[PDB]
Amino acid sequence: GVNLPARRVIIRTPIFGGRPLDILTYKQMVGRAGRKGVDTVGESILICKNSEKSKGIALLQGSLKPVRSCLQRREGEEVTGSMIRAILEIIVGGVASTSQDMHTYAACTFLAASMKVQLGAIEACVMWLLENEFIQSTEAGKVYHPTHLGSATLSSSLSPADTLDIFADLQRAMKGFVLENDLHILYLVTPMFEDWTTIDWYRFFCLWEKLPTSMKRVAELVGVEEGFLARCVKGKVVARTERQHRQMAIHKRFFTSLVLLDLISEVPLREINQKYGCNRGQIQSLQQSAAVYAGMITVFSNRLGWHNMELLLSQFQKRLTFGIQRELCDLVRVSLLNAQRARVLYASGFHTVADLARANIVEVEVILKNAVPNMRTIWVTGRKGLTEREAAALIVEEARMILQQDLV
Amino acid sequence: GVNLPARRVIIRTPIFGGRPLDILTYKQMVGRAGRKGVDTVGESILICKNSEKSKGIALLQGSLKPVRSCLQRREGEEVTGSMIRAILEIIVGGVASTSQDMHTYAACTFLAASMKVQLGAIEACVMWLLENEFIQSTEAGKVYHPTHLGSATLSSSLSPADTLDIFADLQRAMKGFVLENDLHILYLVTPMFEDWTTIDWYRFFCLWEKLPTSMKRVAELVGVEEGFLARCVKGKVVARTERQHRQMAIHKRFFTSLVLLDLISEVPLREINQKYGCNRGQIQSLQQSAAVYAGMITVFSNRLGWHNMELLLSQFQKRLTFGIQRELCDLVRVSLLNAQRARVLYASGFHTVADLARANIVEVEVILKNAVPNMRTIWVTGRKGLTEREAAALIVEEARMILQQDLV
Repeated sequence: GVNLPARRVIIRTPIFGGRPLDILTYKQMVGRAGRKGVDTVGESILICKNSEKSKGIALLQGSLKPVRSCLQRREGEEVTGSMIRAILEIIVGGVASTSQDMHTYAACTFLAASMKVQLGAIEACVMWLLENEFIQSTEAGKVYHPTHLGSATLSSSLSPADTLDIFADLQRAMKGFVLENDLHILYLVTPMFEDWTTIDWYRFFCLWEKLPTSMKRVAELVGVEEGFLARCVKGKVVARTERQHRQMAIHKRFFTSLVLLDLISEVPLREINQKYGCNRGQIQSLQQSAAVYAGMITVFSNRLGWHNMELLLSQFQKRLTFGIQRELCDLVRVSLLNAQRARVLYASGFHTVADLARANIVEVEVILKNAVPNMRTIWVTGRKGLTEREAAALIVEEARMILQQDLV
Repeated sequence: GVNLPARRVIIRTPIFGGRPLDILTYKQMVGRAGRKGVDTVGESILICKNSEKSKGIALLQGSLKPVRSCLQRREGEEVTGSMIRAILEIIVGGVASTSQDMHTYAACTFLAASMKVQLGAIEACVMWLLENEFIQSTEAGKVYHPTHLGSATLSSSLSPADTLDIFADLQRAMKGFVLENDLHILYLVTPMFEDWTTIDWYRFFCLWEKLPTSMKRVAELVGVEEGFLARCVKGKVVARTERQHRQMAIHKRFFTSLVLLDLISEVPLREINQKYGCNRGQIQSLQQSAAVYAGMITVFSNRLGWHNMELLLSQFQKRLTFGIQRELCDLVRVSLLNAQRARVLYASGFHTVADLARANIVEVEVILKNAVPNMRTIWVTGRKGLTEREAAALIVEEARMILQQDLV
């Protein structure tokens, strides 16, 4: 993640996560030994048990694997999502219009450069995009053009195998959308689960009893079922079939949307932790991936022309990223303001960036000095810590500059 | 309406609409005789049959009735909508806090000045509000405060008696809103019928067959009934009871929303006339009253805090006023552009007002000169007719001024 120099790098065991340590990770770990321009030498100690020792020596003497890219379809695969995405991007973008061009493109891949089957993989990917009509075939050979369902995947950056599920889910929402709360909007922008946390199903079912009626109404629409939650409480649930994989994913996705609903209502991370069991960094790493996904789904609906969906969803990318009520969404345009600092300026009465740009800097200082509880009390992710006087002056001047940029 | 002077005002019959002419109307008619500074005398001829001569004399010699206002509750009335609004509008505004103030306010009323029963009429209106939680009561006498439902009825200028149906309809929509098209929104912003036209029920039922499935899914939600339309086709239908009055109103309101949906999608008035039977001026007078009502429902939902409703509804006031697609809503900010002129500039490629301010005036001239089909070809409601060269120059300079005003 970050370059930190250290003199002594200790690795407590050659085994990580129940696996032997990856040589790439080990060389990244050990490569941080030695404080540049301060140490005479760097030191690393792999602490190793007598039973581990053969693995430990393998880490010291081993060297990185050659690169081999995902465009190789494995045994029993006729297509790969990276290749499908590749063929989509060139057809829908229009830079490869014909099968003669698609072979000419594929010869530029690192797969071709590594081989220097692929001519079959191209055709199999074309066939998948065609049968679902991400692309359409016209007679010249064949000339392939996108549909609206194709062009939307390229603009959204959504994976097209997921796009069939996203597309049908959004249509089924529009057939009957619960505007009564933001939970139905949230559910559609929740990511696929990807094990962002270990769900405590006995907590989740005991929340489901308390869950507001207008949120259980969403749950029945999206497909949650309280008998299956009780079956998760009763014991281990396993999915053998793609039907069962989809059935289970809905409940994990709904639990995620409840965490986000607390997150976009400024519920403190300590209270979310106590209520759902999540760690702070799990909630924040969920928050980033949901905010990214909320962007994709907006552009996807806009390209299709679901104008009433893009109105609702567009607010949520910013609103998820900071995790704020609807009113703070203006203030946060000042990058010095997080949800905490925006709420204290909003609480005082600086409801909008234009009013904040008018503000007397001494008043912003006194608001921050009082509301937050020298010594660089405030942290700004692009800076070292700031004093109240310095942060307030930079806030006002940044708000004015935003007006200057917005008017220009 | 607009003052037109004429030398002879001829009135073809003393009977209008099957009724004797109103003396206020007759004196408004005859008062237009005589072209100021041109005629020596004005003339009016009431043409009258031998059977009507007694009515003719009654109009000719009659004089206007004394004015008498609606705050007099009739026999069998506990309260009047005007008095309920009056008593609300002072309580929710805080200008009359207690019953001592409400009797003091009533003494300022033209009702009191005309009488110079009402002290009971105030209490009956207070009681109707209180029981519905438009307002709430506290121990001092009593001190009355508005609820959110009362403050919404004030701010939106809606009537209090209709608000209970608007409120419960909007709630029932939010329990399950069809975003699949703009019709479910249009059903909520369309006014009550008020005899804006006479429905051709055999025509309407033949449309109800063709009606798109996503527009019949709305219809089942709002409460339209395929059997009741057939019952209107079968023969005359009447309502003896309020439960029957609203049942008929739902179908009249749905028919109105279909006319608006065609208008909202720029279907020409001649094609709407052929399709629905409306006159041009019936659509345009519906259009203006639907654009007023769309504003009220936005403010009502905003005050209650139905933020997801106010997002959807707010666009429709401008769309209804002009009868435009979503993309023209920016261009239309130029008051010289109607839906027709906005469509020809949007077709040429001036999608947004900033590009219209950049446009070369000679290019806008050539676009108007070509796209519309000297002699003041173009009509501007605030002006006499304009030449292509003059209208185009005024459009570009108005677009620039709109930027100057928006930046300032």
